[PDB]
Order: sequence, then structure tokens, then C-alpha cells
Amino acid sequence: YVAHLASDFGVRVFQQVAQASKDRNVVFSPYGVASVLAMLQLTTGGETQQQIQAAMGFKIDDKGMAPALRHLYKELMGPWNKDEISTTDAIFVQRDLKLVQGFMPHFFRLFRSTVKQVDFSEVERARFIINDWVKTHTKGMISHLLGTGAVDQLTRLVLVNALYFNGQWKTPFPDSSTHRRLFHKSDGSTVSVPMMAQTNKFNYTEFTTPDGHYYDILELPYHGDTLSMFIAAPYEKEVPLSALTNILSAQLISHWKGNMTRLPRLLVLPKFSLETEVDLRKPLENLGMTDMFRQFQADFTSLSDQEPLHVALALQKVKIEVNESGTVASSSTAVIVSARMAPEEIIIDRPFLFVVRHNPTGTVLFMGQVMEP
Repeated sequence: YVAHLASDFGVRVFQQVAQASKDRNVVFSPYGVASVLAMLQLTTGGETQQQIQAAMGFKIDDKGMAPALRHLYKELMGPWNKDEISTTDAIFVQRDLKLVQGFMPHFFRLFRSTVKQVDFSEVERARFIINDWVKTHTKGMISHLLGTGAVDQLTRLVLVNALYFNGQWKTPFPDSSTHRRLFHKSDGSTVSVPMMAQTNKFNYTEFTTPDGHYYDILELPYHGDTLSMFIAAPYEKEVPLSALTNILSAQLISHWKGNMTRLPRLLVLPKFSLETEVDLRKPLENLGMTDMFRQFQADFTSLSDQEPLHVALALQKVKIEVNESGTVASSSTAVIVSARMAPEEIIIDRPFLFVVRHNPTGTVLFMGQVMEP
């Protein structure tokens, strides 16, 4: 119920970063931003608090919620994970602050985590403590956040979410296939980028936005069908990849997955490894949560009814990778390159949209748009 609410909140946050970057590559995690804020919730009280809550659709402290999230987090970092995905949250607050009695223990009760205490007077040190955290929890795949570049002696409250993903395909793409096809930018131009391709009966479906926009929706299962990569791209050119993401919801995906059908086709999908770091500040304000960032309006009295606090910096960084398989070796010169001929073929040579979801719960782990691989 929670994963479903957390999923939408994160998509709603994605729409923001998207609509804020026309014609631009962006990888983002609806789940991640959903988690951090679920925690930031406990620190916030009164005014500011409701903004977050209303915007998220649920109060973390209501019975059942928090534990639900703990559950989902665990099942994600489960056994199947197989080093394919990392995730992490973290709130840093000025140590010396008279935190409200029994807050930390409560926090740890619900999130099995602790609100990190650093001395922002040591700008060089703190700036590091933060980065070092993102490093030690993302398997080193994410060792530095550019945002910290702005932490200074006046910093009081910092929020962070970092994830790294590079799943292992259920059915890996033959290496002896990744040729160097051409890609059309929204720009109008083009570029020859590598594009792997495999022929199989991919779970396919054509979709139509409630306004005359027709996209192709494919589903690429990762090992054990635990996770799935959904790729959606319009038929014609011109058609704004925009249209979809605007009414893109946790429900919608379950709907594409609704009337799909395994069909024989040659899939040509560009390889791509993207990196994104968003300053959740404007995107979150656009969703109503504005008090948290305003100095004499923010209310974190639930955390420290002492000195005036406020989120001085909240951000997310996500490295996503799509390659032949989950990553294996290969021959250095393949003479042949065969495959059963298929009826139709799908060439993803225009900007497309992707979505990684945790099929069991439905969680929208990652989302993003590849405008130029």
C-alpha cells in the first residue's frame, strides 16, 4: 500500500526534474526520494510537516507505515540483489544541537538508522563525512556529491539519497551483436552510439496517452524476474517523450504490464550509463513542501525545538547502467553474428523513457529519460 504511495510521490517528483530539463538526459529514483523524505518526516513538525505529508499521501508515524518501508528496503537489499543495486538515505544535523528528548531512539525505532551528527564548523571535514558516507554505502560507485560543495559553517540540516543500479538481464544480449547504430536527438541532429540487440519474444504492448500519443512499451526482465526494465518510446518522431511522463503513474506501469504480450522481435536498444544529481530543492517546493527550505518558516521542532533549523541542502545522485548482460566477458573478434529472423523489429533510436520496478511490490525503483546515450 506504502510502496505504491511512495512510488507515486517519487514519480511526481520525477515529473518535476524532467519538466525542468527539456531535451536533457536524467536518471532518477522515485523510490529513493520517497524514502529520505519519509524519514525527514519524523524530524519535521507542525506547518512544514503537513506539507511533506500531504505531498506524500501518508504520515510515517501512522501505524503500519514505517515497518512496511523497512520490509521493502530489506527485500530490495535481499539475496537476489546480487550487487545489482545500492541505496542509501542520511540526514546530517549540527551535533551541538539540543535535540528533543528521546527523538534519536524513536527515529532508530522506525528506520533502523540514525540522524548523522556532524560539526559543520569543520567545512572541509563535514563536506567529507558526507561524501564518505555516500561512498561506503553505494559500494563506492558514488564517492562524491557536488552539492556538498555548498556546505559551509552556517549549515544546520542536510538531506541525502544515493543509488547505483546495473542489473543482470534474465536473457543477456549477445555481445557479438552490439553494433554502432545511429541515434536521432530531439535536437534534430544525430550521433552514432553503440546499440546492443537481441531477438526474442519480448513482452510487448502499444500504448496511447489520453490525448492521441502512441508509444511502444517493452519489458525487459532482469534475472529471476525480480526486477523489470520497462522501455517506452513514441512511434513517430516529433512526439514529445514528454506526454507519457506527465500522466506517468505507479498505476500506469501496472497497466502497461496489463495488456502486454510476448511477441517475436529484433530489439535494438542503445547501451547507456548515466549519472544524475538533482538539487531536490525546487522540485520539492513545486510539490508544496516549501517551508522546510525557508529559514524562519521551517519547522523541525520535532527534532530540535532549540536553534532555528531548516533543510539547507537536500539532494539525490543516481548512477544507472545498461549493457549487454549484467556484465560478463566476451570474445575479442567474433566472425559470425547469427540469430533467428523475426517478424517485426523494434529500433529504439529516438529518445526513450525507462523504468525499473521491483515487480514483487510494484515499487518504481528507478526512472529516467535517455535523450542521447
